[PDB]
Amino acid sequence: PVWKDADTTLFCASDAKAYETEVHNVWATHACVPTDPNPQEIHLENVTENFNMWKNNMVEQMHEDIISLWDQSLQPCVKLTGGSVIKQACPKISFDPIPIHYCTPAGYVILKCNDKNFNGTGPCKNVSSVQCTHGIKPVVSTQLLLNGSLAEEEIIIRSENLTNNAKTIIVHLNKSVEINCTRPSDIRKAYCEINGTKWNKVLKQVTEKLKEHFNNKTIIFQPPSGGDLEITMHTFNCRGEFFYCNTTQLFNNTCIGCNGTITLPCKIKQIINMWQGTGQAMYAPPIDGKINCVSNITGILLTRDGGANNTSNETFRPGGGDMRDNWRSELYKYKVVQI
Ligand SMILES: CCCNC(=O)N1CCC[C@H](C(=O)Nc2ccc(Cl)c(F)c2)C1
Ligand SMILES: *[C@@H]1O[C@H](CO)[C@@H](O)[C@H](O)[C@H]1NC(C)=O
Ligand SMILES: *[C@@H]1O[C@H](CO)[C@@H](O)[C@H](O)[C@H]1NC(C)=O
Ligand SMILES: *[C@@H]1O[C@H](CO)[C@@H](O)[C@H](O)[C@H]1NC(C)=O
Ligand SMILES: *[C@@H]1O[C@H](CO)[C@@H](O)[C@H](O)[C@H]1NC(C)=O
Ligand SMILES: *[C@@H]1O[C@H](CO)[C@@H](O)[C@H](O)[C@H]1NC(C)=O
Ligand SMILES: *[C@@H]1O[C@H](CO)[C@@H](O)[C@H](O)[C@H]1NC(C)=O
Ligand SMILES: *[C@@H]1O[C@H](CO)[C@@H](O)[C@H](O)[C@H]1NC(C)=O
Ligand SMILES: *[C@@H]1O[C@H](CO)[C@@H](O)[C@H](O)[C@H]1NC(C)=O
Ligand SMILES: *[C@@H]1O[C@H](CO)[C@@H](O)[C@H](O)[C@H]1NC(C)=O
Ligand SMILES: *[C@@H]1O[C@H](CO)[C@@H](O)[C@H](O)[C@H]1NC(C)=O
Repeated sequence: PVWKDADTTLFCASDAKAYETEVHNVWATHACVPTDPNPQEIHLENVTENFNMWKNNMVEQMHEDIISLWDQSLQPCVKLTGGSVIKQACPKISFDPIPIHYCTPAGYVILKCNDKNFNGTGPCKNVSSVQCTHGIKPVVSTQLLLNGSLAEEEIIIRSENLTNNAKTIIVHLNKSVEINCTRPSDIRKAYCEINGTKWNKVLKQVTEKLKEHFNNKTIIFQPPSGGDLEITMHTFNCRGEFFYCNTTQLFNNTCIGCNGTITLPCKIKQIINMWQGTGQAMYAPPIDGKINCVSNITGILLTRDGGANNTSNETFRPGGGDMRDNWRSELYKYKVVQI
């Protein structure tokens, strides 16, 4: 009387502090339950279970959770939706994401793949059962995945279908690389500092892996080929402020004096295209003084050029935009089943 694949409405849990005014804490205080006081992950002896991170309903559930979070929390000076414009108060908020656990209701469990080099689709030989996922931070980003978990063995390439150039590629790193972004005390001009030595080593490793998957062809990195600034720039939110950073220096191939510190030029933007697809939002100027965030680059989103089937190269560019891949990068090893 065991299990079968099934979709069901999950709930969430967290260590949200009831006394906090930080928006993730407020949201999870009234929309999640407390973290499981006694989590028990149970190994399944001699069991093989197949997974598919690209067809996982948990992704869509988390995505709508994060949309609701942002709709309740952020307050634009003016919002631009369709034919109208709605205008309100826009005070500065406290923004800092917290881990969110996802849990099944009665008669359901989460299966978890524990095979170290599991690429996201296919069988898994080391499977356990949990009641909740681990705490996942809902980090909204582009090009680079930040503050995520790490691949435990080798760098892993995740894709629905590597031969289709339209699908997104998720590179899951086995080594954090720090990105340290500050706006010092133009108020909107800022920058991000990255270790050149470490980054170029990791990028070399990503090229060796991509070569493994693409019949030993020459791997070339290129910047995005136009589009809105949210895709052409590494875009993220640091303590309420929307950073747009130029990553051209990260995706040149020459260091694939390139063992110093790379300094990426950034700008804090007040007017953004919402990742919700819902249009345009206008915020207030940034807080006075030093605005600083130190983050772990743990993943990379990549889109591969088409039309090079008859060439000796494959060229890749930082991608993103549809946030669901961000959640996929952390939900890949989980799946709901009905008991
Ligand atoms: C393949 C997916 C294509 N994507 C899109 O067409 N769009 C619409 C316009 C830009 C949108 C966006 O990423 N906005 C954004 C906002 C704040 C932060 Cl912090 C951030 F990281 C991102 C996403
Ligand atoms: C299976 O996963 C467990 C838990 O993550 C870990 O000890 C190891 O990777 C595997 N153990 C065995 C006995 O296969
Ligand atoms: C960054 O990565 C290190 C290990 O690579 C980890 O100990 C640290 O907690 C990470 N930072 C964040 C904010 O997750
Ligand atoms: C990370 O993965 C690469 C293979 O993708 C491997 O060569 C390297 O040794 C790994 N590093 C660590 C610290 O495990
Ligand atoms: C993951 O494994 C399956 C076969 O076991 C395959 O369909 C898929 O291409 C693999 N992923 C990668 C990145 O090779
Ligand atoms: C992958 O994509 C290519 C071209 O986009 C398509 O011809 C092929 O059938 C796809 N493979 C799978 C397994 O869906
Ligand atoms: C980040 O950079 C700023 C200035 O560039 C520096 O003051 C700060 O100590 C750095 N943080 C870390 C963790 O290295
Ligand atoms: C870069 O990382 C190396 C470790 O490989 C470290 O020794 C070095 O100090 C770092 N450089 C900078 C500028 O952070
Ligand atoms: C890639 O090259 C290595 C040696 O560099 C070779 O052993 C392997 O067969 C090649 N693989 C492909 C898919 O071309
Ligand atoms: C990023 O910087 C390069 C020069 O380093 C510049 O040519 C390019 O136009 C910049 N990207 C954008 C979107 O402005
Ligand atoms: C990543 O985590 C660190 C430590 O919790 C935090 O200071 C930083 O702002 C986070 N980065 C993002 C992009 O949220």
